[PDB]
Amino acid sequence: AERISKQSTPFVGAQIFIEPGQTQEQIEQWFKLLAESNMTTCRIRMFGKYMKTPSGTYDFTLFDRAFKLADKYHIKVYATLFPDTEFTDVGGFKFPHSREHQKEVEDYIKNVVSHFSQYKNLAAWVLINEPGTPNLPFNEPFTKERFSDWKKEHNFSEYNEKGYPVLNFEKENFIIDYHNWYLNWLANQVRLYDKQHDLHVNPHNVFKLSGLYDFPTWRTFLNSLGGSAHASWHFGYFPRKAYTVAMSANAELIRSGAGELPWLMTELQGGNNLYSGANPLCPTAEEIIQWLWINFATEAKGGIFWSFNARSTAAEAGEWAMINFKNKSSDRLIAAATIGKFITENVKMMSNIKTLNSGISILYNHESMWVEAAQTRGKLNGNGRSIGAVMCSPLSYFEALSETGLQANFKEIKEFDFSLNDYTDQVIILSHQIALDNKVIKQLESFVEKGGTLIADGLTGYYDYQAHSTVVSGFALENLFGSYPIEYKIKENLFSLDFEKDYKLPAHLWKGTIETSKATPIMDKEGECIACINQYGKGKVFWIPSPIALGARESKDFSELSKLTVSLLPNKILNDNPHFDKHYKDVMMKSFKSNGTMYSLIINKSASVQTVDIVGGKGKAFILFANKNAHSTANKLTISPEETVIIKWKN
Amino acid sequence: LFQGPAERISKQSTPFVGAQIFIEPGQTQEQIEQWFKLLAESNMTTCRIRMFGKYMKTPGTYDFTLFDRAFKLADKYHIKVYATLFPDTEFTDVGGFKFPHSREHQKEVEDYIKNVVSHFSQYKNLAAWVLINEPGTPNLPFNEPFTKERFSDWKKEHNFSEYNEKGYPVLNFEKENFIIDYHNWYLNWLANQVRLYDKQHDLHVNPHNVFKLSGLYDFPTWRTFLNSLGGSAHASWHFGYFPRKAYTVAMSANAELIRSGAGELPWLMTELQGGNNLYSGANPLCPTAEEIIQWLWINFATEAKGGIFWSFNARSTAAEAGEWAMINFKNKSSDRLIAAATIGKFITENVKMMSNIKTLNSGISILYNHESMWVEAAQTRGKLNGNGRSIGAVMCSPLSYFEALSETGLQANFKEIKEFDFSLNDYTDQVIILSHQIALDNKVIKQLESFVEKGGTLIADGLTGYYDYQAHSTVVSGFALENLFGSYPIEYKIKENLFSLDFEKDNYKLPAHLWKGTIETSKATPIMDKEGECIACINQYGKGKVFWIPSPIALGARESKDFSELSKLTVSLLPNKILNDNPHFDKHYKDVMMKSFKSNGTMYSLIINKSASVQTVDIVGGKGKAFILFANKNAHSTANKLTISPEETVIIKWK
Amino acid sequence: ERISKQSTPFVGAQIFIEPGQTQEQIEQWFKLLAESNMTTCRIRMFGKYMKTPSGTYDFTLFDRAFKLADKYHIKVYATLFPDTEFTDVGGFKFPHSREHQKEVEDYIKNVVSHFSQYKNLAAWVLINEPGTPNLPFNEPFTKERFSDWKKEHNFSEYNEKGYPVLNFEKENFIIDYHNWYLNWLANQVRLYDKQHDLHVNPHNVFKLSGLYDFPTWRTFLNSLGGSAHASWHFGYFPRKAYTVAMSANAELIRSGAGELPWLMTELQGGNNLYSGANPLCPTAEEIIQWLWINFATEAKGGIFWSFNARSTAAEAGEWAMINFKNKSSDRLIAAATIGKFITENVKMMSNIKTLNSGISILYNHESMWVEAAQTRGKLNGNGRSIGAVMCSPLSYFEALSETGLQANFKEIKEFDFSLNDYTDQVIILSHQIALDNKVIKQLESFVEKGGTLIADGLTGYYDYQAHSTVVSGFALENLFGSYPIEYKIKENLFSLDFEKDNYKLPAHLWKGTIETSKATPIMDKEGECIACINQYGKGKVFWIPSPIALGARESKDFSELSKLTVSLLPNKILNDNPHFDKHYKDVMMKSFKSNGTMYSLIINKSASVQTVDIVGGKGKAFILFANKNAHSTANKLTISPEETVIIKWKN
Ligand SMILES: *[C@H]1[C@H]([NH3+])[C@H](CO)[C@@H](O)[C@H](O)[C@@H]1O
Ligand SMILES: *[C@H]1[C@H]([NH3+])[C@H](CO)[C@@H](O)[C@H](O)[C@@H]1O
Ligand SMILES: *[C@H]1[C@H]([NH3+])[C@H](CO)[C@@H](O)[C@H](O)[C@@H]1O
Ligand SMILES: [Cl-]
Ligand SMILES: [Cl-]
Ligand SMILES: [Cl-]
Repeated sequence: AERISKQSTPFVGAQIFIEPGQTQEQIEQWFKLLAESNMTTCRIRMFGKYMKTPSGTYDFTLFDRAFKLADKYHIKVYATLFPDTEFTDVGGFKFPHSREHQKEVEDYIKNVVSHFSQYKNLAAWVLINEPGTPNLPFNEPFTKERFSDWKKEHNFSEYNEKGYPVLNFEKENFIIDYHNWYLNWLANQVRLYDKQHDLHVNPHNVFKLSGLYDFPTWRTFLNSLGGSAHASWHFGYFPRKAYTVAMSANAELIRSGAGELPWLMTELQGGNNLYSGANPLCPTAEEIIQWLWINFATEAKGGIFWSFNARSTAAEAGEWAMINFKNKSSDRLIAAATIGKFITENVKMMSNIKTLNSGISILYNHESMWVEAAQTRGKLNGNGRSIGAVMCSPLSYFEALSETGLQANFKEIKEFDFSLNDYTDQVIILSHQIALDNKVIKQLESFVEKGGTLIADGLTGYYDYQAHSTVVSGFALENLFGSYPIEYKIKENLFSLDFEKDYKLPAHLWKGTIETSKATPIMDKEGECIACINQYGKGKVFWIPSPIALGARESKDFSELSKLTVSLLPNKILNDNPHFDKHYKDVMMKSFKSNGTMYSLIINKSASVQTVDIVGGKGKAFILFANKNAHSTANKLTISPEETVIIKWKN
Repeated sequence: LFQGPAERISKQSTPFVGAQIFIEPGQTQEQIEQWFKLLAESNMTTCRIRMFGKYMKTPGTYDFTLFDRAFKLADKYHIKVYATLFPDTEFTDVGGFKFPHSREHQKEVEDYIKNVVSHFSQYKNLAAWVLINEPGTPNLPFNEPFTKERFSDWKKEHNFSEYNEKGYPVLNFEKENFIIDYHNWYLNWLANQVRLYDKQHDLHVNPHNVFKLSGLYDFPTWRTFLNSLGGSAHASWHFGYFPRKAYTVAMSANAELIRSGAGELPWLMTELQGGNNLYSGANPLCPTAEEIIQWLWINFATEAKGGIFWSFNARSTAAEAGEWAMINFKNKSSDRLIAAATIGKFITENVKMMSNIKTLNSGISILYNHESMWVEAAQTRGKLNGNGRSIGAVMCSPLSYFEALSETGLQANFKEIKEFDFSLNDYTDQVIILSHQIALDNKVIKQLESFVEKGGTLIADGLTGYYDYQAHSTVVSGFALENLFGSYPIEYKIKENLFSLDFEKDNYKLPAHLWKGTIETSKATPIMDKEGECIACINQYGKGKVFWIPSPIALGARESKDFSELSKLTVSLLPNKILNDNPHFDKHYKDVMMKSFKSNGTMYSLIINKSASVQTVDIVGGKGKAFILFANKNAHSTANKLTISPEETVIIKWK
Repeated sequence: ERISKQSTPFVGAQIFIEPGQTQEQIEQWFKLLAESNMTTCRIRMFGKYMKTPSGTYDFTLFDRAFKLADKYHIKVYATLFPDTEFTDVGGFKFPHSREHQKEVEDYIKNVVSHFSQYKNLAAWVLINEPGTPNLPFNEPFTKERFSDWKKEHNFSEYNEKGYPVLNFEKENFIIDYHNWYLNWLANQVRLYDKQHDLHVNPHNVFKLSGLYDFPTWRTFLNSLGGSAHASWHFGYFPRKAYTVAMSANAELIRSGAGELPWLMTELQGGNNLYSGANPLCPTAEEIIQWLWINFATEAKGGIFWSFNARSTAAEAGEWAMINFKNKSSDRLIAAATIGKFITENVKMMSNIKTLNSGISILYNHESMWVEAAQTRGKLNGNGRSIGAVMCSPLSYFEALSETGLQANFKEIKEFDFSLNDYTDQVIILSHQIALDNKVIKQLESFVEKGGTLIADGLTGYYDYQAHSTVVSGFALENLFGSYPIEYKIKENLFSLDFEKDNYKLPAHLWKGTIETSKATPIMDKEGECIACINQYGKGKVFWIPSPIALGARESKDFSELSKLTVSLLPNKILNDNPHFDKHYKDVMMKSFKSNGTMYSLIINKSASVQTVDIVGGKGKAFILFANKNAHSTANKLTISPEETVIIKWKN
């Protein structure tokens, strides 16, 4: 069996939806067109329901038929373990209902892995479709008992070391461990019967569910990390014109979770929402090209569209499909096929992509999300006093950097390597990460001391991991920030921070004021201290405790956040990295390397032709890919609305 | 002419204006008599009385005194009585329970019916038993043991497979099919209970909120045990899909829907809004005098044998205290009772005309089906965002065609598909509109094929035929309507709530809602858009034609608040016979309606102006010269050009 | 000291005591509290922070605070707060069970026996914020109480005339239950301490007044308190009208107090981060506005929640008057100027008596209870929603404030109907939809003896059993000399245009038409009778059954309601009371006396400097207090935006 690696040739693929009632002739027609569309790979939901016989035997006929047709057309198969469940359960159950249900899942895995492991075109086992749920079944006896046991095996005090009352977030910490346990158990079950094939899983809705996911632990039992990134389900924090930024951030978040493992996008939106989806659309041909290039530029080893063909009955009947109702190519399949073709014509380049890390890392942590949920009491008013602000804030910095043509990592804090001796020319952005503990503050102190630049806005560091505010009891970040908070004063959803001898930064909801000791104060036109720069060892801290990233989001203008961030970056980042000479609204660029050669991905999401002046790095623009005849004069790229451009930098 | 001295309602009965007389303890003889006196002097012949079990129960005997007093005063003033069976229930239960709570409760209802029917059947002024007030509820009591057991029994008596004949997974809509049968069962049982003690009087029932609850109602089965079909059509409860200026269209569609359900049975509007919402109602108003006249004429023009207003007098305590009443707090006439009285007077002065009304059927039938509503509910997961991806699109779509036709002065039927007669040999000059009827089975497609083959015109827009009755999409597995449509769907692509379909020829633009459908023609003639995609087709099929446009253009007209393009398109697809034989407008008129009817050979037209300004409407088609028989604001006509004032109702007699 | 109507008013603040705080921080709070001219603190006596493992009480944490309060001559309001979940911010309102009642008995024994011994104990607060909309009917203690209460009451389903009735068993039980538990808490405290003032702080009074029988509470209290938080309680008002909100809240508590002194136990001292329904940070200007409105309305104190902040989870670092360095915000500096003013004007400030104009705006429990039943709990902010029966009188109150006229705001049972003369007294019953025969007789007596009655909206539509006499035989026909004909629903906003071409009154939702017998009809331009004046004995009735107060609210314009009301007032009120020569949008004035000397409080909440012409009473304006250099020429006051002015009337 071929094992996926960081050197694998990336593929374009699609879900092949198999259910009873389909004919041999239609299934073969799908695989034939899939092969002719320069797609190498399919994914198949191995429905327990469509293998169970009245007598309790497994009948594999329906899936044998699909596997054999895949083999005939040289299509490899991601096989999703999907035990028997209600027809109306679109996504699948996330945990066993009971010990008896766990034994049924054991029996399902034994039967399905023993049989289908024998196919030479099996590429991977997907352990579970879309692990993680917002609504965890605490009512079910399996989960209820696990939670009880877990609580008794942990020693939690109602008071901290200094004697203050604490929250311990038992539920949230259990949920991490519970996901870790069940996925690890699924991996172990598959490994009883098959030690040959890649294990894969697709975390989903990552801007909401990242607080469920311990990706470092998952690396211990996976061969690749996947992802669902559906424009109609997962990008609600963005307008459609910014699904570029959404896909880029989703790619960076999975990339970070993957660490040393290769990653691929297991599930992308391939077609139309009729009745399904939260933010329904039909992806344009242009969007299909944009999403594949963003993922490959971000080291994805694959892009699998849900779906090639449609479900026939009830939920998503005739929805999501890349083929039309005559089983011929939509403009979406035609577009995906040009990327498959491009890969086969540029194998060495496409097989060795490494994202050009600017040195900027935007960090989020589970605990800021958990404290936000407790403090907002689950309010959904889309603002700082609602669930989502601790993710929308870093996503806004990410967007501002994208509109500057700068790559940024998007990482959980435990995925950042704090063990290096030098962080010269490395930048951490902590945007409204409202919960930081002593351990992480010490890591941040080390990082800055050794040359790191730390940018902190919003209520970053207001609470610890027990929702205790050191801002009240004795500020844990006083040392690093060389300053102390004075007040937060709530304002409108959108106000202006007007710096002395003007920046006018858009700010959201709260004005923070500080007192500097070691730091240099920055004053506003009202004579209040609203920010500071602390020189700490070899590094610097910029602290502005008003939410200026959420301000940029609220004002729908990232230009001031771009200019401010650029002015704080070490010169080395601006000299070594291709970026825009200025901020461009609704334009993104990210750069990658493949065997020594540097490339740039440019996408224009504005309503008009843009001329983007690319500066930094070395080389002359050669246009390798452009779906609307983009042209460059020196390093000035003229790019049409919705166009995707790959520049190869020659020399 | 054997089972009763009781007058039995017929399609030949003289229509009446009437009102609820609300009877509760605490009222005096003097006030009740004053109500019946004024009711009689307002040219009303009929009242309806809720026979509250609560106000007859003694510390277990029945005391009938409170209702005897009302029946005797009704009799004294020659007022006939619709008596509503309303068993004992909480004072706070405004509308009444819809089903027994338990086997023990069913026995209490049996005892209630025995006592009340045995006693009040003896009054010579009893016109009808209303079996239940407003059968049907959105929120069915599945948690109560009587319903839970009935559902369990019904499930064990039905054999459902999880797969169809081709092997595909299916939904079976057990809940929805049970609910139809459960309503059928309980109403039939109520009819049987009444018939144990009285075989002389008309059985009546008033289905309500029909644009939402039609999926609960099997009117063909109800005909089996009713003598007349009723209806509640309240401007404050039932017309949420319409602005107030289109309550004319709402009432006309509600009348057509009940008319269709009635079939051979006479029908009447059991419950119309007679007065003011204080705290009650979803879309509160006080009907204008003009609105009262509009609603009575729309119903009579649509073959109603009665209009009964809720209410003559008001409830006194809590819910709807001093609300809904046609009389003011001094028990004298509001402008609403004075207006209703002019229609009562008109009827007594034109008995033969008013007793024999038959709606002039244009030949256009707008069809809805239970199953499109049920599949919509499952697919939209009960979303209430008032659009294609919400509950109500499958009804708002046909209602939009209906509105477009009303603004063209054309009658259209509004019928459940099982109420349409598919058994005829000729459908020349007949038109079916299937607007966003997303669920169609093989049986109905065969009926539609027969209909078109024999000369029928089929107009289909939106996602009509996307699913079958098991929510299986033949669009995915093998399109069941390919033969009839002479074409095949290619894609739906979601767009904004309002977009334009830009036709390749003639620079022609249709408002469309939410989804753009593209097709491939085989036998049909393709119609292309400016982007070179096929968006519609005309299939010639035997003697008939099919127009198919799988974008929602009716919902597009609704979203744009403009039915003028939908009017022009529909008119251009009608057989010439419909335009030549039927009075209609020479063009589309925004916020004007006309419907025509016949009575013993003579043709009439009803015209209502709901616009802000005086309109001159050019009436064309049929034969005759306009004579203005009824006009509440001095309408005048020159030849067949009618000048009609805002909120005016006009009846033209064609000489 | 025992509090009296002659006590010197104080400024004070909550001192929030929890484990983890140091001696040094607590002392620093009391030191700054003393230096801020604050004499009083309030301390939550958390049962949780006195319970030891063994069930003994350890008082150490509160001893430390009491002793530091004593050292700085700070008196203490001690709040009885039994053991409860850390997450319970406001405290439980009733015992959970008979066993929990015994724990509360033991808590009171231990805490009152111990802390009664401190010489700086000013008051026991029996319970923090009595009243909850949602009573725990599920819990056995409340379930049994309701069962017992129901068996002790005989309710008939019909009235005397035979009509069906509602009896509001739940609402009547809830009044009696609050009466019972507070009385029981008072009796428990009195078992161990007969020396100290008993106090309680009713809250959210514009919503919870239907829970509160203040006349009964007088029997076991020495003072009535109040929570009046801008972020929780003033939802019916924009921020620019929090002056009117505080004035109405002060009047409502003052009325409940009767002969008892009252003080505002809980005012907003600082910032909402995540807490509050209508979040803000009070301005310095707002702090001064609220203290003066309360003192002008006879308050013996203003206690801010809070001096210092909670440290963990709910309201962590929120509400505090001190900043995170434990120094003065502009809010503490502002509060300190009022403390200083009091020490420099002891005799004036100790003897304040509100100058009663003679205008009383009456609300009743029963209008609120019938509204809840008729609106079925709808929250659409209009006549068909919960809150109209309170927003309506609050709108008259606002119109009178913008005329510079004091008005009482009273529950109908708090109005003295037993006098022989009501010459030059005015009652406004605005949309008080429920009136019984007893109250109609009191209103007949009041008008007969010279009273002026103003009734708008659906006043008197129902009786106390939600039976409408408008339908069965109008109970107010005699007093009104007229009969309702119809209500007709209209738009949210329409105009009642009087035929005499004077008044064009904004009206909300319903147009009422009437038939006059004894009364003089007032016709509108459409030829309908919309109002009347009835001469009844020596008094007059103005009846307009359209909601013109809710009309003024909906139009955000109280000017026509002001002019109409002024034209109906007895001459004596206009001659004897300082008021404005005309209506001033977003300006308030209320007047008070201290011994013989008359004063006026003027606040400008408009965006611009106003010149207000004060007329009525006697004297020349001398500016005693002004925080933005107000000046007067004769009796014309020039007052800046957000400025508070006290005028002393010299002669
Ligand atoms: C992912 C995605 N959610 C599809 C479209 O909603 C769904 O049908 C499948 O269950 C995939 O897991
Ligand atoms: C019909 C209608 N719902 C009336 C107004 O709400 C009501 O009083 C009656 O109970 C009928 O339900
Ligand atoms: C009063 C007020 N509700 C405070 C602020 O929300 C709260 O912390 C206190 O518990 C008091 O209830
Ligand atoms: Cl899958
Ligand atoms: Cl009835
Ligand atoms: Cl307290």
